[PDB]
Amino acid sequence: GKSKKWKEILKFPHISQCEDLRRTIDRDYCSLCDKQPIGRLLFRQFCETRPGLECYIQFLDSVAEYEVTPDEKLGEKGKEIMTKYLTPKSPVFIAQVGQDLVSQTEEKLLQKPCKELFSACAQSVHEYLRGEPFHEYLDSMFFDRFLQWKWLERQPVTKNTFRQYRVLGKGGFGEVCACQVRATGKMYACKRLEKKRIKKRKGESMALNEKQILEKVNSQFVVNLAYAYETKDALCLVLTIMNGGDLKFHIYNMGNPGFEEERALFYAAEILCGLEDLHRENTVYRNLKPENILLDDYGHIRISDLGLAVKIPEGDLIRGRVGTVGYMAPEVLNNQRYGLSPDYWGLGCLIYEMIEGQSPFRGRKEKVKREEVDRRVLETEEVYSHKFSEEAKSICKMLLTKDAKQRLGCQEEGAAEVKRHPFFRNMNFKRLEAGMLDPPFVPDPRAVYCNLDHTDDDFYSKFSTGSVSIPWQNEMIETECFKELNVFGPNGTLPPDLNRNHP
Ligand SMILES: Cc1[nH]c(/C=C2\C(=O)N=C3CC=C(C(=O)N[C@H](C)c4ccccc4)C=C32)c(C)c1C(=O)NC[C@@H](O)C1CCOCC1
Repeated sequence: GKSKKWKEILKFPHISQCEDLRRTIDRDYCSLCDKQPIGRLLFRQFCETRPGLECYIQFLDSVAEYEVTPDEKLGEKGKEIMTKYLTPKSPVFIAQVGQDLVSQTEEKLLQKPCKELFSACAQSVHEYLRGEPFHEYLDSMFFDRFLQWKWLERQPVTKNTFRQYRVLGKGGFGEVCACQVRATGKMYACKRLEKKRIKKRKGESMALNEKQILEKVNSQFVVNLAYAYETKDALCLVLTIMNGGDLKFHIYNMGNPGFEEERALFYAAEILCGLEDLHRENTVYRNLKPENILLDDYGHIRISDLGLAVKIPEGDLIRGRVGTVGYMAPEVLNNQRYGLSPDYWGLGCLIYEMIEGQSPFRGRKEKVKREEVDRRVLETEEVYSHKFSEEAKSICKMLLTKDAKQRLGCQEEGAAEVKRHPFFRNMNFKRLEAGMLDPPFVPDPRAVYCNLDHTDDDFYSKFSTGSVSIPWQNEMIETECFKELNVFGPNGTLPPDLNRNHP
């Protein structure tokens, strides 16, 4: 699906074009060698040349595999890492973790193993690469190549960059599309926001608020922002495409209604990880309802529709009676100053509704007024059935605690208090965050579930910021544009584009 001549659109600039990039990029090791996908790869590729550095990359890979190994096979995997990397006689031995560190970790294996047994060594290893190897990579052809990729990353994005397809739904301020990048062929989802409608309503602040929240979140379980460009007559937001339908459809149309507890467990775990990633940016979602939880092609879920989401200043609370009837926490209904607590209430609503096949305060076959629904939320205790295990009852009623001060996860411990709950006792969040747990339902690939003012000029300039860095680099990797273009000279020589001699 890559546009003919995509190798020209993504043609590397000559390294002489990136001098202004060199003198402005902050040389942070974590960002340049880990956070940014292409930087991580290029730094890993730099270590692939040195024999002394090669060993340290293989070890970190094996530690990553140890973290997600089943508990019954930790001692097995653990011993393998010792007799390969931590033995002084090995051909590929880690020398920078002092002998006074190898002898320590050799003891944790003399007892029941923990999945973080190698965290001390991995951090020691990183502190070594953080110094001499990193600064040598900065003066290497691979960091010059990184700059070339950054140069491309910053190129202007317009409509020309994309190839609009069918309308994949609509909302309250525009429609959705099936974006495709012509150069890479990766599918996306637009969120068109017609300029006429946003100016008339005076909601420019909410448009940028959403785009900036979507841009700062980098979760596997929340819709991510890849591009933000402006078209004549609209402001677009290019988001993760989700083709598996929403969770409301699967609860009520595919369901009993409702799911088996173990299946609801899986979706709850991923929704909780999404909420945790949002809360890292002290951002409250406030729109948690089954139809906003979408499924992708693999069966995993992401939180969508962040239009009612707000970034809370650390140490401050906010007001806002917003959301959907039936899914508003008590502190929200009372128009009080709250923080992240509404989201753990919503989680309770979602777990309950997934298991029971109806909302905890409104019967599926009940005809009630908005006001009676609200009274129940403030006054009535929800009742449970035999569909809920004792653990499921617990987490639900602790998340559905009316008082936001005693509500689960609303303490200073945050979402960690929720992952520790006996309801997730059989859930390994390390393996879930890594994508190694098979979803309970896989959508079929063929399935189909369904004016001239100048002050406005400044608002487009702050919004239409173009490509988002981490998603863009991931796009290049997924589509194998990186593997194909990231070619150097034969036998570790400089290719023409990285040789300052002849442009
Ligand atoms: C293709 C598709 N897109 C979407 C919507 C989204 C998606 O993917 N990612 C985001 C991110 C963020 C949002 C979001 O904020 N919306 C809010 C309310 C909004 C507010 C105001 C204006 C606009 C929107 C929505 C979406 C969905 C739910 C589906 C689906 O499941 N189709 C089933 C089946 O028909 C496909 C079709 C194609 O091929 C066969 C399988």
